[PDB]
Amino acid sequence: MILNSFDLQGKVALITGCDTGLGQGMAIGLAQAGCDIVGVNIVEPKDTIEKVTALGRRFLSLTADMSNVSGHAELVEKAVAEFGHVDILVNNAGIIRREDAIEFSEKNWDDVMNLNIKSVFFMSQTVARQFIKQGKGGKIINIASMLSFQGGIRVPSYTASKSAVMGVTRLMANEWAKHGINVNAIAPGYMATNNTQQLRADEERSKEILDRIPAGRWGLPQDLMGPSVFLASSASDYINGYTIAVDGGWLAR
Amino acid sequence: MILNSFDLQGKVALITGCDTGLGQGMAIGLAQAGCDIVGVNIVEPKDTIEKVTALGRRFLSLTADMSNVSGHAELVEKAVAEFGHVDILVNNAGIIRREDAIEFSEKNWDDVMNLNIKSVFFMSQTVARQFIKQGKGGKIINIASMLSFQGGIRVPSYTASKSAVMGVTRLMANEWAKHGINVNAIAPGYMATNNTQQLRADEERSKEILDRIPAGRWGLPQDLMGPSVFLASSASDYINGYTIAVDGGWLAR
Amino acid sequence: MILNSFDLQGKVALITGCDTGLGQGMAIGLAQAGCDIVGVNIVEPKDTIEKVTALGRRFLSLTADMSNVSGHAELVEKAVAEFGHVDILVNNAGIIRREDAIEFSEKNWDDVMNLNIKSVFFMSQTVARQFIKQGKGGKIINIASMLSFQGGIRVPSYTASKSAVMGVTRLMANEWAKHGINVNAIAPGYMATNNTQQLRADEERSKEILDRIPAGRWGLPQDLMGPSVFLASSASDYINGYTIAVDGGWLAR
Amino acid sequence: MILNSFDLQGKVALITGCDTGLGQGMAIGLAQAGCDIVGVNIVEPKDTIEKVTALGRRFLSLTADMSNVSGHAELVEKAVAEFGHVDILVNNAGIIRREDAIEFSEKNWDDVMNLNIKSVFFMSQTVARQFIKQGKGGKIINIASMLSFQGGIRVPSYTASKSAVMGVTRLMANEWAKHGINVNAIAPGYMATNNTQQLRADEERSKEILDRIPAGRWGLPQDLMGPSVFLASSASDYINGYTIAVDGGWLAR
Repeated sequence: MILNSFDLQGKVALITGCDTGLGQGMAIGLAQAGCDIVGVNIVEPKDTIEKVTALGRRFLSLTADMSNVSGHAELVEKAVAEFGHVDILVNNAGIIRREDAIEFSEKNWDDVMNLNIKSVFFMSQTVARQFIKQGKGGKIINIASMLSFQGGIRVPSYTASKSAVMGVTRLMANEWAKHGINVNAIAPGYMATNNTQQLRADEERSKEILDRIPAGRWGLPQDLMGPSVFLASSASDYINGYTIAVDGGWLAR
Repeated sequence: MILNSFDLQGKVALITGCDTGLGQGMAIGLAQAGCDIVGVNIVEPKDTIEKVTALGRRFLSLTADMSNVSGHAELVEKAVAEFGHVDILVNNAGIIRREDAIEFSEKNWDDVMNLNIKSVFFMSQTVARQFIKQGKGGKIINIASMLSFQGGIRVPSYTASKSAVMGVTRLMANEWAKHGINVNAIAPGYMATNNTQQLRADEERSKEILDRIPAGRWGLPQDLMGPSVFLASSASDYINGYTIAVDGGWLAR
Repeated sequence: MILNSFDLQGKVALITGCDTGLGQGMAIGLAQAGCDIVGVNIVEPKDTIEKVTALGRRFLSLTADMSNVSGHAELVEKAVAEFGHVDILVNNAGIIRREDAIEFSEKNWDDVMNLNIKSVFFMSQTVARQFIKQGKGGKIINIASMLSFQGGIRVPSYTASKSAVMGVTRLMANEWAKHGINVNAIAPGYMATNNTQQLRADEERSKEILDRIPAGRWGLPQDLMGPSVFLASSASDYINGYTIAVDGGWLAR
Repeated sequence: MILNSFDLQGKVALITGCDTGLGQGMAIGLAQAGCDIVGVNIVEPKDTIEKVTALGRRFLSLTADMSNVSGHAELVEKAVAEFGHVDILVNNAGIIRREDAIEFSEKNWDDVMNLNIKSVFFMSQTVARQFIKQGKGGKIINIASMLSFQGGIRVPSYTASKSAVMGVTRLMANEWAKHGINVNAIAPGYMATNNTQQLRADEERSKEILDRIPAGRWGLPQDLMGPSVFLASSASDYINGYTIAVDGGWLAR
């Protein structure tokens, strides 16, 4: 019965960057679907912990800098120690730096690439090793962007990193699908989170964007709950290496 | 609670081409999720009806040639009369004609285009009118192909029609998303149905294709149940105009 | 010496719809590169004839409705009787019909599809047969659109046809590369022609679109001269089945 | 007269990595079209220098590690001193590291990303600054890959970097089009160079890839001469932010 395929009871999901915004939404969604949650954040995600534990699920809160690739194994080991296994990885921890491309600093390049693509590859590798050890497959959900498809402006390292995310998602699937590992990505559209706060404070810019969203509204963290559960579940077993836009029709227009 | 967002109880899904293979799978999946089913087929979908009614769901079987666009309004009227509303359309009715491109007949062009793209647009229009009347949104799921992305050989009208499907899915979303109508597409990979019967019976070709599917297996009708329920449900509300490959990694490789 | 590769001395190019706008530009550019031209038009291309003749090149002006696929063989026969051979085809003849998708008529569907995709496939076939008879390969250049990539609004049959063009270009290359035939496409951006007459008049819409073209200007027929000569020449021999956007950065933004 | 638009007489082109294979091919093609050449290489490009000077063009041979981004400014300063201006940049310097994704080392990540994407961005930035100082626009040609579109296997940092190249090409076009700068990319297919030596030695794998190239042949450095001249010339002025596959139909199949 197909509805059972979406049920994540007994599963363990590790989500990086789930104190706020989109990551918090995905953590709560996965928990509502039955997952126990391992968070990796720079600060204790108090609100997310409250919401997850209110569902009767467990939350293991790890505090770490995801850009430090030497630390990833330890994060996964803690998760495996508590729950016995890790089944789902959501590589949501990311940053953005805005600066004219002609002036763009090496720091704004390195900081963004280090987190948005390098740490994503290496955390995926770390968790995939654990999936292979367990022998029961696994799910990796990367977070792409509209700037995986379009160039944008003033964010060269962001566009580079997010375009790279879409590419490496393909390669990871190619190599690991044979182990029952599904590596896919979600490309959120224009979502009303802290990352579009400047844009939305400008009435004229805000309307310019909104009028180009067919759905006629901004995305919210809630909009990623269903897509993330879907991609984390057996309901999407023959989807692999693919980026799904959750954009209210942005790319369609 | 997100699992409720996948639940299609109380919904009515109209699926064209559901006597066999992929269409049969999607109809059964939708029924398993709670949908009553309206079928449109050239012949009685006897097995599909048995399976749907075994779930305790209703099945209205309409017999018609989907290529006859003047007949669509009546099909939808009959669906609406029987159930009170139609909530989901799956445009699966399709054919393929194989012939060297240099020799390709006008018949093998027209027959494929009339069904695979023309009737898809006009049936979508017909149902969209009903969605707008009802005022509770709606879902359209078109069926794309790997040949929406790649050219293939000996099937010009199929490649044309399925590439067109991907495009027109975008435009339908652009115009109708404001009414809470989601128009998306599923692009199946190489699936174990009658359409690949000759390919799968040739062990050389078969192995050559399988070796380029990361999943290392053919797709099955059951692999479309989850994705179709997802795209027919509230769990995908902010996905619009988009084509999701269900291909075992084919496009990623 | 690489500049010799762009030289089309002694070539014969058949361009459909070259009385004005983009088709006129491409015909003139092909003529400047050394081509004699065969035009196929609904109205006599008087201006194009003058400009091609002024270069010292020959222009055979054929008059026909390109949607009539039964007439294609004759058109190529006429070209071969006059010039002895055909080396290059540009499938530029096309139309657009604007009407709300929910209201879209069968007429506005059929008229656009018959010309923009059906006649393109069948003319390509007809010329390909001639290329094969001659035994020295050939070039086909189809005309895609930004609406091969994006959905747009109020033009379902145009989006369908132009998306189909991009796809069928791939299949033609796959099947006919073995006959030494290159089949590629040009996707013009927003070009200043009769098509964008409404848009460019509307001052508010015009500014809104121009501000989203990185080049900051509308495209011109002149902008397709270089690209069409490139794709018609030996300088692009290892490009096949591919669509090249000539769009001032539209898709990049 | 359109053939004059391909002529690069009086132009200066800086090509990184042009001692062998594809980079050599593009340097020679640009020189054949009229360009004086500035090379940046690890080793002295003896054969390339001989071939460029034999055409009667100048070759300034600079020796540097392109990954050292602090060194870029001086490289461009020397080019500007020696020729008075730089008009064209080809970012060809790159590497590849093959290792199973599950074992992939940090070194094999960093070395590839540092050269293939980081240095490409910063060298582009460095030259763009000079294009702006000069006030006469400029051309940048980046080198993408089939692995900008597909995932491949055992080369996660290569796929990441080349996917990033395709993305950042879009952003560079968006931001720098206002300075009269075109930024585009060439995606070579499977080319017979050092980089495909092993593949082409193994006759089983060699044939099966060859069978999936519609052209029926490996690409060669000479295949990039025409497309690079085209993208370096006024003939491609309304092309910006776009990637052109030179792949014998690989992506089409």
